Amino acid sequence: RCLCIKTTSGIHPKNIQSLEVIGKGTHCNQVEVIATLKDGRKICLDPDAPRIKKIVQKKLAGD
Amino acid sequence: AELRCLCIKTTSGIHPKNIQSLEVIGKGTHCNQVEVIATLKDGRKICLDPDAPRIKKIVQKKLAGD
Amino acid sequence: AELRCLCIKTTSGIHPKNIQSLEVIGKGTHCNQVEVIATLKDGRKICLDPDAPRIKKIVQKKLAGD
Amino acid sequence: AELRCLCIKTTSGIHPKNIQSLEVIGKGTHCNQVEVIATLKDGRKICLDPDAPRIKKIVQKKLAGD
Repeated sequence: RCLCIKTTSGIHPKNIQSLEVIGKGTHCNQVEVIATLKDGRKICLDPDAPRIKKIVQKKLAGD
Repeated sequence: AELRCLCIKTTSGIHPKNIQSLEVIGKGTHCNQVEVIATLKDGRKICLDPDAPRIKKIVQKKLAGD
Repeated sequence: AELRCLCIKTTSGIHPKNIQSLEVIGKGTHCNQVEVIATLKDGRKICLDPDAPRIKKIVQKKLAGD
Repeated sequence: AELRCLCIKTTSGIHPKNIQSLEVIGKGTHCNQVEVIATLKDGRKICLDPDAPRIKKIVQKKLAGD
């Protein structure tokens, strides 16, 4: 079932090395967004937060 | 840095329904470009063009579970 | 927070066949424990117990391509 | 463009203290070999040799978090 127990939306570009977007499925009704930080740690981001939607579009532009 | 950039060749032609997960690697020092790797339903992995409008579209839709 | 592990809950029972890849993240300033995140063939992710002999044996069989 | 095996080249010599994480990718659709990628504390990625005893050993110590 869902990996992501808690989801943050208060983070800025810089610490994020990569992001992984997992689509909803029979074992999780929510989309999961896992960010890999420069330090190797992982955090779950809220996929609906407009802030987080912005962060993705930027990483995607190389900005 | 033995493993550098994974996607020198990309694609814009992917059917969103074949996509299971997406990984967006940001510009790093080791790979000075953004790489986007889609894992397909059958396990295959393909490099996507981060700049193609369509790909930007598909990412935003996946994110919204649209 | 200071302690921000991702793996709150851990399992020891998964059958090797369902595992695609595994990531082992060492102890850090922000996480007092070793985290093992398994990526299943369906794209689902689950935290494994690094201390469980069942788990150590799975890692070894994966490595051996066994 | 399709992504198969990431590791053209491998090494059996890394010092454990430079390793921040390890990813073990089992044999799959598009890569009929096991691949081990270490992410160093400086973010570089190195392909490790999964058959080399020294590597098999590093993985188990990283698991035990020793």
